[PDB]
Amino acid sequence: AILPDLGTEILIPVCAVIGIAFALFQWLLVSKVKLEGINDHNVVVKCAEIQNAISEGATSFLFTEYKYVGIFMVAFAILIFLFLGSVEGFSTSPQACSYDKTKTCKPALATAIFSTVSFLLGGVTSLVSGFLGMKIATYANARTTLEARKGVGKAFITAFRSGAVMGFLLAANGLLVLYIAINLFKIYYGDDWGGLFEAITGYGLGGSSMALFGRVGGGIYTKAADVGADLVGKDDPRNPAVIADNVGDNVGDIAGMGSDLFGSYAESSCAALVVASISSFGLNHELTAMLYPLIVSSVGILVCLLTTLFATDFFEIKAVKEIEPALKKQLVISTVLMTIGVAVVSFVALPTSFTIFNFGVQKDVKSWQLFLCVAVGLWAGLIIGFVTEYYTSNAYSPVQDVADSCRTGAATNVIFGLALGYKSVIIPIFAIAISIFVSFTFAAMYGIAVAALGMLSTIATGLAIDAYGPISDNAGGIAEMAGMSHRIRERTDALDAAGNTTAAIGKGFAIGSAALVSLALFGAFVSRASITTVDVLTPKVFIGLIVGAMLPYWFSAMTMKSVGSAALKMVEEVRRQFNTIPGLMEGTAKPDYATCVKISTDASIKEMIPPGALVMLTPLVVGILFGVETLSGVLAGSLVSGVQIAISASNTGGAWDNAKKYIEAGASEHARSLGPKGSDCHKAAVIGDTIGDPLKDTSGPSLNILIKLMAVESLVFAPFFATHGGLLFKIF
Amino acid sequence: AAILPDLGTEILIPVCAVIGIAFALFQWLLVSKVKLDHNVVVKCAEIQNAISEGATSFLFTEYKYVGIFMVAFAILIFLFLGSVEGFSTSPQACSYDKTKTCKPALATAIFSTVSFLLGGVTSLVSGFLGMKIATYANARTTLEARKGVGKAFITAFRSGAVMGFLLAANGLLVLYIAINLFKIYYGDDWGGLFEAITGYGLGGSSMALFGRVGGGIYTKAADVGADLVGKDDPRNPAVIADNVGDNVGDIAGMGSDLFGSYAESSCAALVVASISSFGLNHELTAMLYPLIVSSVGILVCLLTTLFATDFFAVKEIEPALKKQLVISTVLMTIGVAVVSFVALPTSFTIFNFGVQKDVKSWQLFLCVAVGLWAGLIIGFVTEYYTSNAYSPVQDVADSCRTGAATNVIFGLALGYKSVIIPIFAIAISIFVSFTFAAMYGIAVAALGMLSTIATGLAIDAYGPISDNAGGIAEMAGMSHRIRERTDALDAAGNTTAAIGKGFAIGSAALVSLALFGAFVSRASITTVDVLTPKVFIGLIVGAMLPYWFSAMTMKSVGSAALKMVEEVRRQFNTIPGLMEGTAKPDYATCVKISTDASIKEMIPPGALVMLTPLVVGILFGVETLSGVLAGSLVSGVQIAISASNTGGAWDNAKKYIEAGASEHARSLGPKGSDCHKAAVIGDTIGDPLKDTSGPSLNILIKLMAVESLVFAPFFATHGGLLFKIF
Ligand SMILES: [Mg+2]
Ligand SMILES: [Mg+2]
Ligand SMILES: [Mg+2]
Ligand SMILES: [Mg+2]
Repeated sequence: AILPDLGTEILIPVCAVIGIAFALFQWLLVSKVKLEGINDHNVVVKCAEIQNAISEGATSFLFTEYKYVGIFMVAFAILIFLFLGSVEGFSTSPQACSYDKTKTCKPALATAIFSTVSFLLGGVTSLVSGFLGMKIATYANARTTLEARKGVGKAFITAFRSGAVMGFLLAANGLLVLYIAINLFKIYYGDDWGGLFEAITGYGLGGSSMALFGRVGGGIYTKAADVGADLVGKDDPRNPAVIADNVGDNVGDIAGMGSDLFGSYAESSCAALVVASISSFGLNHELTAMLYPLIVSSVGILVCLLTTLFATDFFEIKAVKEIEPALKKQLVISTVLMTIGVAVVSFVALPTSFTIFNFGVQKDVKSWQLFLCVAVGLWAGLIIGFVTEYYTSNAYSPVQDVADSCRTGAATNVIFGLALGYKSVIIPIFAIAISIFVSFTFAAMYGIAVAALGMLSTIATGLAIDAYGPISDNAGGIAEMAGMSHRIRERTDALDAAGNTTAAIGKGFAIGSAALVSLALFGAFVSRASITTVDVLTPKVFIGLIVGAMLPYWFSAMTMKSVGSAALKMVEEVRRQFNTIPGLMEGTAKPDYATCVKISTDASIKEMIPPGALVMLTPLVVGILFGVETLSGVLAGSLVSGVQIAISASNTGGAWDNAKKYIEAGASEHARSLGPKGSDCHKAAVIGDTIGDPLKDTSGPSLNILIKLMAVESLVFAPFFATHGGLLFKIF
Repeated sequence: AAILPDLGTEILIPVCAVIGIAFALFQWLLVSKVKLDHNVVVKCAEIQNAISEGATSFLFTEYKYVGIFMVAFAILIFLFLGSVEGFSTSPQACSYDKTKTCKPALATAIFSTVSFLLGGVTSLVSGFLGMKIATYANARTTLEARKGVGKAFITAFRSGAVMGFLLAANGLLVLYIAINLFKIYYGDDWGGLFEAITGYGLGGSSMALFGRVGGGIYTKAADVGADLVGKDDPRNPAVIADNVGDNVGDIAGMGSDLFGSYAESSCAALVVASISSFGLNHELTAMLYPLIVSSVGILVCLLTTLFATDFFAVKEIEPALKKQLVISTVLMTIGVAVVSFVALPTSFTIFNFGVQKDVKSWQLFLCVAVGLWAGLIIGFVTEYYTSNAYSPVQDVADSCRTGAATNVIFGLALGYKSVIIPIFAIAISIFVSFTFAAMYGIAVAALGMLSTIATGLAIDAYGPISDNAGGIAEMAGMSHRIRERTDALDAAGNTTAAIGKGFAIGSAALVSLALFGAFVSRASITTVDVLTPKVFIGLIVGAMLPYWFSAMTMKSVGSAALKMVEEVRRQFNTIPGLMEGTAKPDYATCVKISTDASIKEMIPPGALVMLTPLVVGILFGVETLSGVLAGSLVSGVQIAISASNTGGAWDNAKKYIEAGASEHARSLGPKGSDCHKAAVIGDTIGDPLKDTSGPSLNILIKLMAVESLVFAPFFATHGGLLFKIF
């Protein structure tokens, strides 16, 4: 191809620098809004004091998280090393390659180390970019609320700039760190590109492993705090739970999504390299083709930068009616730009033809067909988000049909909205099915991997809009609580409901991008374990498959009780707060926020530990006791039945949110029809909302790690399961 | 070569069937000796008359469609199985043995159709007669509460045992009769004999699509027609229309479903074994081993039934039902040991995907046994998760002291965790079955679960009767002593019929798979690769179908309950005398509008189940349909268990508070408390999941297979019409 081995390695890390640079420019412009148009004073001081308490509890949350993360990340690094060393008997003797039997590779010990290096790198990059994101989110929240004094547009812009910092840091870092890791490892591995990219494969697992904390644990917290909206018998800052939630608004949708998307990005990029490593590109050693996934991802930053400027600088917002589109336009602009962008990348850095591995054979693949495989992914993303919009927006028919149920009952609001989520799934599945059936065809599993990266090429703006959402729930709450001009409070609540419609898409975007990555890994694991058939007939698989299909249902049952309990742990903790501290319950003194967070945040991560086991140990148990053939069936069942629950769950929970937020909004005859702000309908809608609060933000999103992480886990430990397979079959 | 000879089998079978029949007649007869101060006895009669006007309005408004469909689909089955051989009359070499000659393929097509019609006609009959004992014996329970608990409960449980035996014998007898009228043609073509007999299974499962989806939507469209504005009061026609509903759903629906589950597992045994030792050689009493296992079931359950009629407080009642189960499980292990001894050779071969595989008859006996003891374990694992008695429902009651949001969250939690142990129970059954026999094992082990279907159905059919007994008391304004007696049965009925809901879904996954394997055995596929996208897109979209099919049964029953509140305004506002006091509401009409509404709401989910084989099987291959049939199984079984158990809890949590019979139940439980209101918002969310969206779900799994088994030659012959074009 046209772009040379230099060209890739001088391009990649420019575009990641440009990314990080962009981000720090945007941060600098949000710093320009110091905490003339001040009107009046003392509400500014009141904002400040709420914004502080946000960080008190935010920076609390993180340190209580890390208290387990270091413990976990070492414990596992050991564990990953032992299990990867033991295939070779920790031999220092160069093994003949597990692909081209003839030529000689490095020892699977020296990958046991190099896997355990990248595992730290990844788990640190997920960590850091989420820290930086938590840090900007807590910065911008009041500096938006404030800029709402000046007007809707001027606020939005200095809120979506903030959200952009998160996307571009997260994406750029994940690209940069990976890019470095490849070049530092390529030093030791030399020409053994197969062996090299089996060790990069840990980076995928590292970010995903972390994602388990950020999205399952932090999820269990965020909605513990939200569902910690409990009397008998006192929404005031004087309730620390209230401000524990506004912290959560940031956690479950910045760290939460960010970790999952970083996960979904990284572990897709590894499954794309491990097929191409044992394909044409990696066999011949054609850097700018191995690293095509990165060339794709690196243009993606460049593209998304440009498309971000349409909503930041060229066009600018006037009316609130224009706001929810401006977000959605971004999505189309990028999708559209990226198709042109990745049309060039395909042209300029792939050879016209090559072979792509699958199950022994080298498949022939013309390089336009790889363009179709990212494109199909690119555009299924755009589709699957919009199908979602429809099912989870008060704009469209079906959310309003739910709102009309809460007239008749609270039992009806919930019934109609269970049914809504259930019916949501159809288009996202068929959409996936098509993106598979295109992709499996053109390239093989490398196509499916490419296609998952396809969904995630746009991942800066994709994140930015997801990141914009919780900034505006804080901006909202910082106005409510600081008690501001009803003019301002309307301008925030505008950004709020727009972000609400937007962050349902966000969950959608992810639950498909998962299934695509959790499939990419799955076959890239089969391609490690050297399986070539998986008979649903042969009972070794089927029993594993039916049990695999059950695991999300079980896993869910944990994440459900987890949040339900820990919210009751929050209630008991506020009861304490009032009944120990003096001047709260009176009103002289405030509560201790930091402690509300900590005491609740542990009780979450504790509650996370069993779900986390079921994710992490299912492969180790199944893979040891029964073969890789049986773990194969498990990983398939977890996939098929799991993605269903994930969609239906977080769509029902978005639907009910916006049904309640619709009644509240009163922006139609019908909304007003149901919607006195505390009406009989509003009760049955808001009963519905809190049931959704978990489904939306804890149970459904957690699900897309159970699929993802089980796969990278197995991919990594495929050697170990191959070398010590059915121990329960060895004895019998 | 089998001890009990081919005469001895054929003479034994329909004795048992008729012996069950004769026991059911005897049991209906004894429930007639209960003849129906004053003005309360006529109150009860006034209700019992009105129950029958509603139920018999429903059934007749359903059969408006059942005939219309059965004939239309009969057209369709013949035309499709015909076109396989070009509607040819000239006999064709046997697919099971290339040497010998089989009958012409439209001989199967005609004969499939005959058996399809029989099976529908038996499902229809067994449900019709089942109603006509529930409707009859509901008040005769309430009245007999005037003679205590154990004298009411007996004359209730009998009424359900009648239907359980009537159903059991009828299905066995009609299959048996069909086999001999069919052998009459096929002769030595035992493969092509039992190829037609499987229509019976498709017949029985289609009438479950009417019974427990249409009748499903109705049963809990009425129950959730419990709605203000404005106002148990019989001047509201929905109040009674539900007492018909409590009957229809768990009599006609559980009848039809477990008749279906039975038929299609027995058919799936027959097909497999027709191309194995037994049916290659032509050894009847070894082929018909399924039917011998069944027929002893009747006899074992007849004995056990008498433990809860002749041979033995309100605290005593729930055990009465849980013994009825354990008894006939312990009996039937001996019962089937006998059947396996006296009707099986030392050793044999079973067809799995080409190879005639070594199987020794004791290994076959372990297959019914491992199936038998799954079906015992699985429903006890239910009980634990759906009973006010045990811990996890008592947790859900403590939820409603906090939120009504919390009641539902911790219920959605409940059912989700519910699944784990039943899934291992089903999986452990699978691994042991496939080992010992192969596909025959699974199919036998599914019959192992349904070997106790006589008494199994009795406890499922006692349930709703004793809801009507609790409500016939309430509406007839009876003695408070009497109300605390009938409502005692009601509550143990709520436990028991929740167990039977897990029993059925247990059975289902097993039989769905017995069929799946048999569909692969007919289609001649040696593999089903999860790698090949032909199957993967199948598999993922199979997992999607139940979520779709739920969304429909859900919003069906949702708006259908709101159509029932619409119709109750019309009766109050058009009839002279109602709203005042003069004239009671027309019950026949309040069922009519609601029933059509339900069966019209049914028709699109009833379509999703029915076309999907056809569209997949035609457009794409039997490869793809193999994919789709494995996804819908593994996924839909989870959603099936999650629903009915999530619902079964919230009901029993409400019914715990209402009961108030322990200090903790008093703790939450003023009979309209802050808690009780949250607990009941639970129940009315659980009503569709209880008796509509979860129990229909198992017919999506079941019927998609039998339909696919029957049309598998047509799908091979004119298969991937899209793969073929490119
Ligand atoms: Mg909020
Ligand atoms: Mg909320
Ligand atoms: Mg009732
Ligand atoms: Mg009910």
